[PDB]
Parts: sequence; structure tokens; C-alpha cells
Amino acid sequence: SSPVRVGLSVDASALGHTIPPDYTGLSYEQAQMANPNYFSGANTQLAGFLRTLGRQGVLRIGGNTSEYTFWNRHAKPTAADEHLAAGPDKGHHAAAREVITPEAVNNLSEFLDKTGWKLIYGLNLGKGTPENAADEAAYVMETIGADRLLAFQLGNEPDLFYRNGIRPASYDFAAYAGDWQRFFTAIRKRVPNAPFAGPDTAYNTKWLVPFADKFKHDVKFISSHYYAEGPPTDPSMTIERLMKPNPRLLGETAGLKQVEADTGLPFRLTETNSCYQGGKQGVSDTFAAALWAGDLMYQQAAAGSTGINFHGGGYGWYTPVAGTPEDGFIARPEYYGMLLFAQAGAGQLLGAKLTDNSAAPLLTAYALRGTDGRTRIALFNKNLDADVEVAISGVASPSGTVLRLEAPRADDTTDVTFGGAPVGASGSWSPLVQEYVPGHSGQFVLHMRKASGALLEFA
Ligand SMILES: O=C(O)[C@H]1CN[C@H](O)[C@@H](O)[C@H]1O
Repeated sequence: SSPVRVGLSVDASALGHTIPPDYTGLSYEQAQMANPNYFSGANTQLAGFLRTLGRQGVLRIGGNTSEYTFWNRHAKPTAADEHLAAGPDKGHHAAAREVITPEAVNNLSEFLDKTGWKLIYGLNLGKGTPENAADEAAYVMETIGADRLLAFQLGNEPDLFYRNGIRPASYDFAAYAGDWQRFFTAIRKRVPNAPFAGPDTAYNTKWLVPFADKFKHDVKFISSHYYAEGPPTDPSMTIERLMKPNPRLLGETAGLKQVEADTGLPFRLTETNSCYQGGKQGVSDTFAAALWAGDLMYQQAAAGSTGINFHGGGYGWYTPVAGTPEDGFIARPEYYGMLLFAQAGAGQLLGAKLTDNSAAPLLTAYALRGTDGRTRIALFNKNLDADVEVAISGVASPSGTVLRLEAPRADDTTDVTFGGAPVGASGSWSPLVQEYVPGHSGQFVLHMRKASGALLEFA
């Protein structure tokens, strides 16, 4: 009904980046490692949610709580630890001290085996010692093994140590570089092959750029963070603003691309979500987050990112997966945007140009030549008030199907489906609605409701 009529032109000759198979990922608080039941081979529910997000992917463990977690080689989990549900750190005050045990690391290894995911593991540079980091790294490497361990990170958001009471106001990149080298040196004595990434901050000029320049021979990739919300001085983030382009993201991405050109280091977005402080109720925990997250995954893949890790845990407002081993796990709305990406699969991005779209400017579209040879198109109609009718040219196929990413309202906290079905227990998901996209004159026409997504697959 009264859609904006737009054109989408796919160009199979306009080659973009190849999405790596381990692009997807999640980030969790290191405090969660206090509970050996969470990242465990026994946590079949959570493992299933990860496998549905990707047969390959990366689990990053870090966050603010990584400055408050203290590995101890003799420790055993307490009764309290065995029930801990560590949600995103809200950033209001110091996290609780937690202990990480051998048992938790042993169980993490088995969780990585059950999921097939690789690991980015934070070490406690904020408050811990080099020697303990070396010992923790040694045990992780011993246990998890080089093939599954992608990187250690030496501190989380070190540019914010002072804001969070971890370093004095004078702490700057030069001070952090000294800490980093002390930790690096200690760890490499115990773990000569230890891989690193950093600086595990948002892009900025005073930390990330000089980090890359100084440590490019010592790290495997650059790790960056991104939250769509800006500083606390901004108007409170809304769904409307979450759907819009974020010029800061665009600039930071360009910055990362220049770092890669200068240093050779690829970049991964190792911690991201919509809003700070564990998210914003009525924004982060809504269907709009699915549109935002799915679109972000493709925007960053098209920009040459190696991958992404959406922060979460517990029942945090922005978590993709919520729950506990005792109570079970569920897919929150954001998960469904990641599910659309998962179902599209890997391949090479292609040119996909929108026209006649000024009245529906928040529609995005990405075309992909899948590794199976089939063309897919992921569309995010992020316009909150405009339906669209998309005239698709540049695809020659006898049959196109669509899987829709839907909820009845953008701010819904539930009622989210993909392919006509919710995700069930343990990540199980099957499409239940089959819809063909009408074809005529070598073109296709796709209707999309306001605030919806679609994944098209062409035979
Ligand atoms: O929700 C947030 O604000 C995020 C910011 N980044 C930190 O590394 C996380 O621990 C968490 O506090």
C-alpha cells in the first residue's frame, strides 16, 4: 500500500570484499568465566544458538570486567560462581572482583569444540600483573590450543581506564604502550607463539593509530569497538536515530582502512552494540536492533572488516542471546538480524545500487555471490514509515525466494520472526513460510513493509 518505488541494480562485475567464514561473532564479559557452567560443553543450549549464527565465528571474552577478573591456577569455582550470570557491564562503578579457574578454561575449550568458534581472550592489564597474565595465557594456550585461540588482548578500552578509575588522569597511549610491552614480554616468555590483537578501543587518533604503528609486528590484527550511541552529551539514542547513517562509524571505518593500508593489519570489530551501559530499554532490546545489527554486519563487511562481535550476556538490553544454564536461553530481537546474515552465508559482495530512493533513504541493500554460486540480496528497510517496492535488475534467474525479517512494530521486544518462524530452543530455526519474488522482463519486484528486512536467494 502506497510504497516508495525504488530501483536496485545488481552488478556482478562490481566486485567487493569476500566475507570470511568466521565473520560473525559475539562478545561477553570476562566475569562470565567465573561460572564454569556457562562456556561449557554441557551448555548445549548456548552452543546451539552460536552454531545457528555461524558454523564458523569468533567468541570474544573481555569487556570492562576483564580488569576485575583474576586467574588463579589453584582456584576452584565457588557455589556463587557456579550460578553467576554476567551481563554486560553497565559502566557506572567498578565491577566485582572475580576469579577464573582452570576448570573454567577447560570447559571453555570444550565449548569452543562444540561450537566450532575461535576465541579472542582478554587478559587483565588494567589491574593484574604481567606474570599472572603470562600464567593465564599459558594455561589458555595449553588448554584451548593455537588453532582455536585467535588472539589475546591486553586490556579492554584502555583509553577509558581513567574514566573508570583503573589508571590516573595522566594515563595516555605512551603509558599504555609501556604496560602493553611489559605484558607482551612476560606472556611471550611463557607462550612464545602467543597471538595478540589490540588496542580493543573505539578508533581514535590518540590510541588506536599509534598502537598500530608501534605494535604492528606484535599483533595479528587491529581490534576496534563501536557503539551507535555517541557521548552522554548527545540526545538519548532513539530507534529513529539508530536507523540512520552514523557519520562517525563511516569515519572510523575509513580510519581503520588507512591503518590497514599503512601497517598491513586487518581489523575486526571485537565489541559492538547499539547503546552503552548494557543497552537502552526500548531501543537495544527491540526489533529495530535486528535491522541495525544485520545492516551493520553487511556495511562493515563491505568496508573490509574481518568480522564482528556483538556484546552481550546475561539479560542485557542489547544481548543477542539471553539466559542462563539453569533457566535456559532465548534469542532476543538482535539475534534475528545476525540470523539473516548467517542464512545468507559467505561469498563475495557485489555492487548493488539504489535509485529513486530519496523518499525511502534508510533502505539498504547488499548483493552477494554466495560460495555456492547463488546470488543473494540482503535488504534492510530501516525506514520507519515508508514501505518500499524494489525493482531489482541485474539478476538473471528462473526463481527467487524471500525470507522476511519481521515484527509488527519497530519497538517490539518480541514477536520477531525470520522466514515466518521464531528461533526455538537451543538456536533451532527452520523457515516456515515460502514466498517467491515475482519475476518479469529479467527483473524482480519485491515489496517490503516499513521497518522490515528480507533475504533473497536466486536459483
Ligand atoms: O555496554 C557498554 O557500555 C560496554 C562498553 N564497553 C565495555 O567494554 C563493556 O564492558 C560494556 O561496558
